[PDB]
Amino acid sequence: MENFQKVEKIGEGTYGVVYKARNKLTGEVVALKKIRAIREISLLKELNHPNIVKLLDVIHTENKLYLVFEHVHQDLKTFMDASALTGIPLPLIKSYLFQLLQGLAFCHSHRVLHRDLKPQNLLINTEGAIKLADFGLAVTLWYRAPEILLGCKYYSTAVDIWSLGCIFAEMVTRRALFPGDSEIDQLFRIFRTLGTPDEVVWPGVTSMPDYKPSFPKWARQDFSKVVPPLDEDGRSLLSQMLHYDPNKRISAKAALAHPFFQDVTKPVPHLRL
Ligand SMILES: O=C(Nc1cc([C@@H]2CCCN2)[nH]n1)Nc1cccc2c1[C@@H]1CCCN1C2=O
Repeated sequence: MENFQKVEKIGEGTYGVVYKARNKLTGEVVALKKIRAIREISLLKELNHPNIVKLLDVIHTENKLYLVFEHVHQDLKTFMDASALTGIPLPLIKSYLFQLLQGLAFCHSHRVLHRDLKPQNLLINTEGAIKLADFGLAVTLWYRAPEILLGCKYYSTAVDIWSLGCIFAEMVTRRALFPGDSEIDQLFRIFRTLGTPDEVVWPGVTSMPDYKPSFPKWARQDFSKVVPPLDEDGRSLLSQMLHYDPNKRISAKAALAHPFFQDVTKPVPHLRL
């Protein structure tokens, strides 16, 4: 719209492109997302929390839709790329995970799923906060829960916990946990690490629409091999976020009281700009 001046492309989102823009009327720098609903989006406008990027305005004009969000200094993927030589320090990984769980517990209690969590849409500021973006709107497959890969259409909030498990693991080891390049390769990288699932660990799995009896049968690896050198409290919380069965996967509210968070603090990151 004519009230905005775009400075540059910030990035592509699930349902559209995002630009950094300045709003002439306010002089504020903003993140402007041009889409490709009205009601489902206006609801999101009222979803405010410290760990959720704020939806400022919705502009439905000339049969077009633009969502105006607060602009956040940097994204987590850029931050992880910049720290891959020394790795993000643990006190910071723990702070970020804890704040992420708070925003997810808040969205989840309002029945709002994220569905596409990834480092690119996790936003961090100079003060140590982190925020969920590209939310409640509803291609990298790396953070996709197995139930989506197996063609389940009525998935739950547990899909977000799984994606968050994957990110947590990546922040610790500085390597993507399951970097698949197609849906079947994605499923197989998961099975190769966590074991091919069966009716014992995941009741109803052989009944998923895309489940095939011909899937190879792989043994599960130990998590101590998967996430060195995460401590035992961290590994145990992680194994609970990565349970195959969505009904057994830990919820965000429950994970907030896990012993891994006993010593959380909110350190300030060292970020370049
Ligand atoms: O506020 C920001 N800040 C930034 C900054 C950056 C960049 C990307 C390269 C360097 N840092 N991405 N996002 N981003 C932002 C704000 C509101 C909504 C969204 C986003 C991101 C961009 C990708 C999809 N996202 C959204 O749906």
